[PDB]
Amino acid sequence: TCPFYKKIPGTGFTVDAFQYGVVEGCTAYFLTHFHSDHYAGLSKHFTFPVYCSEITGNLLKNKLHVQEQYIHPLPLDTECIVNGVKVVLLDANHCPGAVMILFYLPNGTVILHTGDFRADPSMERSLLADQKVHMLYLDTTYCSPEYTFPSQQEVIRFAINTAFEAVTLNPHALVVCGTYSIGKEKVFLAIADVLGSKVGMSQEKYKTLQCLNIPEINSLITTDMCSSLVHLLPMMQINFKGLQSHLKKCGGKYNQILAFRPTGWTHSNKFTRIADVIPQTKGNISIYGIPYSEHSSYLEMKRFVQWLKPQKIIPTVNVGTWKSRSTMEKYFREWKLEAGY
Ligand code: NI
Repeated sequence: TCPFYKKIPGTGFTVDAFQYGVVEGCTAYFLTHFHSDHYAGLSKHFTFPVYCSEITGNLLKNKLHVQEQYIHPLPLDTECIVNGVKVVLLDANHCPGAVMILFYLPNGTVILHTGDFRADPSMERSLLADQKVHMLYLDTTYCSPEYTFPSQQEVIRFAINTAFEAVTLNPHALVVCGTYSIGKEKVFLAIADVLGSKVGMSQEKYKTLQCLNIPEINSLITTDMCSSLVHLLPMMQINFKGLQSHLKKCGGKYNQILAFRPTGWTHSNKFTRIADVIPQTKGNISIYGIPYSEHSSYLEMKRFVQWLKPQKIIPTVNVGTWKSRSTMEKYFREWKLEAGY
């Protein structure tokens, strides 16, 4: 049964609610992004209208085989009427195709559902600037002050400089980057650009990338592993055993691996600066954990919410424990007393 924080009151709508069977009263199912916890339940047998971005609708049709007649892609930054209700899709600064959804209820209430997002000051000049929001359905993944991490730009600078130094010292080093979902494509694309290489990957991953409307993508990726010195592998294989095994397969072209695991936050964030990050090493294999986040830090979250000034907040993440819920409610009240709304 569908939880309350996935239902939009005063409408026939749900958000990211595909694993509950037929939801009673739902006339349109919205999907914020193509991450498995959110699309869980969709398949070629789904027969209700799905509303989403163009990129998400490319992934539904090619990866999950949802039939075309049930996919309703909407342009971003554009007022659209869905089953009698005005909606707008906004870029969420998450993975490719990820959106926030603004719902203009027939009674005058305005609701923002962030989906998963990385808040940014650029959102203060979107179509959100133009009107009041009553209710905020908020991605609270990192809603505690211990969650700090650098900008995406600082993290990519570290990765490019690290990779370029290693391969210029040793032209026979291979770079490997872990993946298990869409998102974080800048990590492997930026490294391959500095090295003058395409990114090599499996046919299944190439297929997924080809759905993403990334400009000039045919110039940047390939399935021919032998022609590439940046390889993508499943995240599970980014360990000493999995990397040793991969280096065997390359036929003595390479004699060293430098590997990257983009994680979210890890507790080594509470002590170490990005500049000071060091790898784990075993013989000719080195593994870097790099804190590349596609969710808001605590400070970015707090800035967005204090700017928006919602009347009510509904968290969508960390809702399963009383301790989490009480922590989050305490910070919401702090923010509201400090800013004065
Ligand atoms: Ni996500």
